[PDB]
Amino acid sequence: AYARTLDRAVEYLLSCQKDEGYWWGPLLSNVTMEAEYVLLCHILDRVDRDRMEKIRRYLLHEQREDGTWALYPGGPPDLDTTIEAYVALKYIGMSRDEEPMQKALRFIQSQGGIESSRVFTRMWLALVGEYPWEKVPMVPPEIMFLGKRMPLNIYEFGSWARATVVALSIVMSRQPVFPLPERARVPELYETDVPPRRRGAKGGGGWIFDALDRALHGYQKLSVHPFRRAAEIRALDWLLERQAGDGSWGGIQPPWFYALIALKILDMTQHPAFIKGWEGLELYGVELDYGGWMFQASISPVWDTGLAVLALRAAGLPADHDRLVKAGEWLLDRQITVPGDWAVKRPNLKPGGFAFQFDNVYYPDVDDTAVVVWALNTLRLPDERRRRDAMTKGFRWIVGMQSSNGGWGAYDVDNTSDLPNHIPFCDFGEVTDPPSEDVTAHVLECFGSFGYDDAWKVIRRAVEYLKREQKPDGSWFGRWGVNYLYGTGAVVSALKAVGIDTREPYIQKALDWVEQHQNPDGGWGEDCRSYEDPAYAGKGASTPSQTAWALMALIAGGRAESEAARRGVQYLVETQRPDGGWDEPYYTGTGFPGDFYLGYTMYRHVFPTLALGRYKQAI
Amino acid sequence: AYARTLDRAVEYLLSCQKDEGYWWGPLLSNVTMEAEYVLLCHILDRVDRDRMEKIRRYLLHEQREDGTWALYPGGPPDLDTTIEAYVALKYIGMSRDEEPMQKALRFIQSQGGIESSRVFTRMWLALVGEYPWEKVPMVPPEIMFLGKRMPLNIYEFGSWARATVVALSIVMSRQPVFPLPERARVPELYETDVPPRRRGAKGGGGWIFDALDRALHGYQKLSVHPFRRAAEIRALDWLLERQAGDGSWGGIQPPWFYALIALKILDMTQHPAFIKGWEGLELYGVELDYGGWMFQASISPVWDTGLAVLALRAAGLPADHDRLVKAGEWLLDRQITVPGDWAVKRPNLKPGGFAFQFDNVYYPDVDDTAVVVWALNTLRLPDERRRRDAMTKGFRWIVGMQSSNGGWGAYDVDNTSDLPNHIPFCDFGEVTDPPSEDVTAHVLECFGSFGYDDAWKVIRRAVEYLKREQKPDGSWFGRWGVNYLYGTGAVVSALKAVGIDTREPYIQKALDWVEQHQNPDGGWGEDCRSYEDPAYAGKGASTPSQTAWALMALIAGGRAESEAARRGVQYLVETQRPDGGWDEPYYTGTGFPGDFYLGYTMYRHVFPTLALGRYKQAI
Ligand SMILES: C=CCN(C)CCCCCCOc1ccc(C(=O)c2ccc(Br)cc2)c(F)c1
Ligand SMILES: C=CCN(C)CCCCCCOc1ccc(C(=O)c2ccc(Br)cc2)c(F)c1
Ligand SMILES: CCCCCCCCOCCOCCOCCOCCO
Ligand SMILES: CCCCCCCCOCCOCCOCCOCCO
Repeated sequence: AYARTLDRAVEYLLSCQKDEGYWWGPLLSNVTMEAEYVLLCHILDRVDRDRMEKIRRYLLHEQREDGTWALYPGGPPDLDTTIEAYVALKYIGMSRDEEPMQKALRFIQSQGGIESSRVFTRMWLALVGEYPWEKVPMVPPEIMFLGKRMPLNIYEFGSWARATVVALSIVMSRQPVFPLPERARVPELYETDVPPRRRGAKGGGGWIFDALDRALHGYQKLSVHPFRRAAEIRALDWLLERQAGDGSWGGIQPPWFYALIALKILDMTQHPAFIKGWEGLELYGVELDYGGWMFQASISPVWDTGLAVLALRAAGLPADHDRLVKAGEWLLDRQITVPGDWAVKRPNLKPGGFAFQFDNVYYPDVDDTAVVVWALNTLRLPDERRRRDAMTKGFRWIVGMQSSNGGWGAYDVDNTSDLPNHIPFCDFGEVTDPPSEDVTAHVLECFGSFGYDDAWKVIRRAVEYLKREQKPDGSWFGRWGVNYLYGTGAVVSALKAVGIDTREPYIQKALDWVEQHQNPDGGWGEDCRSYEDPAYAGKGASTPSQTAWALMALIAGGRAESEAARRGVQYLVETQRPDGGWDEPYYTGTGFPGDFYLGYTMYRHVFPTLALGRYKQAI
Repeated sequence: AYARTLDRAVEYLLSCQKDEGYWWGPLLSNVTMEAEYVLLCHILDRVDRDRMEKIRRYLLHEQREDGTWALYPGGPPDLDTTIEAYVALKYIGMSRDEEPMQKALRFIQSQGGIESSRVFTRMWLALVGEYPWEKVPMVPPEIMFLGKRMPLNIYEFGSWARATVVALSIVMSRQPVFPLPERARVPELYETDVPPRRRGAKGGGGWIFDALDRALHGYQKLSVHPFRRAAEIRALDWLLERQAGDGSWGGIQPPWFYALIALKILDMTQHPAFIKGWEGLELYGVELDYGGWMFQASISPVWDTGLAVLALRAAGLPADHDRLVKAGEWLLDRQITVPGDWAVKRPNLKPGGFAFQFDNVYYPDVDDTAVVVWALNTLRLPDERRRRDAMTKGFRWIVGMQSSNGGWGAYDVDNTSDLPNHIPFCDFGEVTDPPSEDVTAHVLECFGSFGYDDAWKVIRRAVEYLKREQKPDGSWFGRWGVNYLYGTGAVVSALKAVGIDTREPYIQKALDWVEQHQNPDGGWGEDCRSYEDPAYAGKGASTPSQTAWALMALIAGGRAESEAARRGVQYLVETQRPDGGWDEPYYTGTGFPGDFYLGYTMYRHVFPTLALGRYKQAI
């Protein structure tokens, strides 16, 4: 039955594999990457008329009928995203008259205007002179002086937040202004009567910070700020020490962009670091077939290659398949062997993790390290010395990274401080990196491959953590993937692998939940709204990936030979394309709950395969 | 008569001009650059059989009958240069047996062996494990803590010294060892009965540092060195901050190589600085036509382009010559507009100097700045705006560099501390950058063209400086060019340009000295020995450059219509090659009096033209 689905899915995946032997699907986010790029180019005085044209095509193409832009496809209009897209276009050429510019302008107005957008948006606008700097939460160079164990030192923030904060402290330190030509000034972003509805600090504002901010803004005004020259040079130095191999910082868009702005502020355009940073940008860009161009928020090669392998194996290919080997060898050269920023909490831990992207040695993550190691543990390579070797370093590093509660975070250990969540500046997404159910589940499944189990103290501490986190309805939240369908699938699949008894009550209470959310069309789906309003948990249009996820939670808990189970397999079988692929016009990836969503291009192909591979196993 | 000669020299130079519009002659030094590269490659584990071949044919081709290598051509065998070339070869393939390995080994031994070589040589050997680290002068990371105004802080050393010291402090901090395979171990460098005759610190040993070093080597042995981790990172960051545009450090070989070694030590072979630093190396290499390969100690494009222009103008071509304009435009894009290290003594000085090489913004020198500005002054470029403007910026940067005595140094102001000259480590060449007669003369000659006479207090302070420095026999020492013939030509040619009276006594006492040293063959020549033993001042085989120098001192002081004057012009007119060029198998350039000599390829072509250009003027 489904067997021709598996055969077609396989050959397809294999067609996607690059030569070097890895898979790499583009990462989808939202138009702010491109809009901010347009502005970075203006700031760095490096505008390419031809590029802008491809950009403008994309920006419009992405705009909706109502004239707004959202975070995920089919999502509510977003103010920040639309403001930034609006200014981006008006600068590229569009006149505030044109139908498209018209619609958006009226939406931005209906919302209270520029005064209702996040810090980043008002800050970007501050940079081109269309918004007062005095009204932007202040982050000072001096933060560089807080020691390792101090409230708010840069190591209390999550990896991604950290590097951005440092880059910005230099920029906010000088509060520079790169004027836009009159042609693109956007005063009209203020023309509204609607009351400005401002978003506050992610975790609630303490009148303390509010005051501290006001304090910092006045201080900024003095004629002399002692040791500030130093604070800066401490930041710049922190920056130059980490710049990734591809010229980026952390392999993510934000700190990368800010770090480049920062060197321009510091008159260092002709310094190796600035040059590598500038030209490394091109690797993240993507030429869209319909004429546009988009910039990736980050890149997922290692991650794609990792899942790719596991799916093709669970799906059937021999552990020594000449094509799967190209991948194994490739993954081995990827392992990171030097102290990262994680070393600050675990100095006697031996380097051995992996990154999400190509070259990013200072920021390996537990999620990637686990999937890559586990994946290797399923292949038979030529240099069995290295495979054995690599797997252990990664493994010992994963265990070394386990946080206090028994679960794993993404980049750091016990990055659970609650302090950063209240600063005025922090009003967008997560800012700390605490342990999550999904990353933890992926670790356990990994250990479980090697056979470790409920008997080992490390694994019990974890399962205790998962048991305590389980939601009332027996579902598990999905931190890096949308959402409860993602998390529950991950946990139940893991708990099954670490020997736990699939019959337990809390486990059953979970599968019931999964069978209970199947759409009429057989498959499962969960809309990104499930982070905002609970009435959406497990509800949403069916997707090949989210179906595949619910399928694993069932196949894992024994219910493989079920109705909902066989009904779901039908969905994947029916909806597959003639080439073996799958379509998925929705986002199933999560950047930050409620604020940033991602589209993982390979999920639609890999997971359906991995689920079908495991179904063909239960038989 | 001479006109056909000049006419040909002019067209020859014009044929050497690269496309972009600049001239660039290879810089010749000695085989240590290549021998050290071979070792750098071993250390960094990046050996290319094919290069080692070219490097071997080259080292061999440079060895002499007696089986030794010298600093300059026709110079006395050099122990350091030979030891290093010996080890280089033995590593590439040569067996201690073969004729070359034999003759050199004998020389080496007859000198006391490895124990008689400079610090660098014993240090390089220490790095591959053929010499104890404990016996090498120690320079610690901690030197990084001495403040701006403290005995021995890194800013008391000259630009070139400084960067090397920083790079090394990190290396000496770890005292790493990269073992050579048994095949190349060189124990035989110790097998000698001759008493090891060690060279001491440049200015002299103080029993203090002699103690303090033992001090350090002792502290080096402890189990704990507080704040050293941070002393190191200071040196690391210091380096990351100043890395040149081409990935080098200071555009010179020493700090560049040591900085790379230092990064490797710190597992930073995955970092942007090191990558760019490593691939930058190819630009300095040179493919030799006989199948050899040599690495330049530094590169002189700006410098060549500068004189090139001045010679072609003094010779005749229109100040608006479409060919010189390509050069003018090029030189304008070269001007450095950011605070260098010189800013540490002159914070309110506006950047406007130029560098010796292509991209080296942190280290512009007065010599280049002066020649480039002046040469531009003799042109008419299509952008009288930028031309007028740069000259002014550079002018001021020159003016603001004028040291305490009125005379300029190369890279820094009053870099006259006498302290560094006594450290055990400093036993090779200069280590500070005090003002010299030649740089000062080139500055004066620059102002001169604008129209600035002896009225201006600026000028006078300088001329006072020169007058006081003049040697007993009316000659002027040559710091960056060999030697008294160089200096004296520079001075007298300058004093003439700043309005001074060519008839004065001290001036005449100079020209007489010129006339008095003319070699019978009509020209002038000065051997590099004139730095070691006074007998050679103004003595040595006649060269096209040195002749042209003595010719300017004469044309300047009125004696253009003289015997020695027309006799010298005869020499150039004749010795000139059929293509228009000139040959010059000797070095006329000075790296460090007595220790490091350079061969400026373009000197043989540019100066004879410039001297003939000025003779065709006095008529
Ligand atoms: C799925 C499994 C693999 N997993 C371990 C890696 C995937 C997560 C990393 C990719 C996301 O990268 C980011 C991250 C953030 C941002 C911010 O906007 C941000 C927001 C706030 C701040 Br403060 C700074 C930047 C961004 F733009 C991109
Ligand atoms: C005439 C034109 C203008 N003039 C100012 C520029 C020409 C001089 C710069 C070119 C030479 O550069 C150097 C310099 C040094 C060294 C050292 O060996 C050295 C030895 C000891 C130490 Br401690 C450090 C480096 C070197 F190898 C090369
Ligand atoms: C430079 C001192 C050598 C000691 C290195 C151990 C550093 C441990 O890492 C601490 C955490 O900071 C993250 C470092 O990654 C940055 C690279 O810095 C370069 C060499 O340390
Ligand atoms: C990085 C803080 C910005 C203040 C720097 C201006 C300091 C003036 O220079 C002092 C002398 O140090 C030499 C600097 O050249 C090195 C580059 O460092 C990067 C930016 O200054």
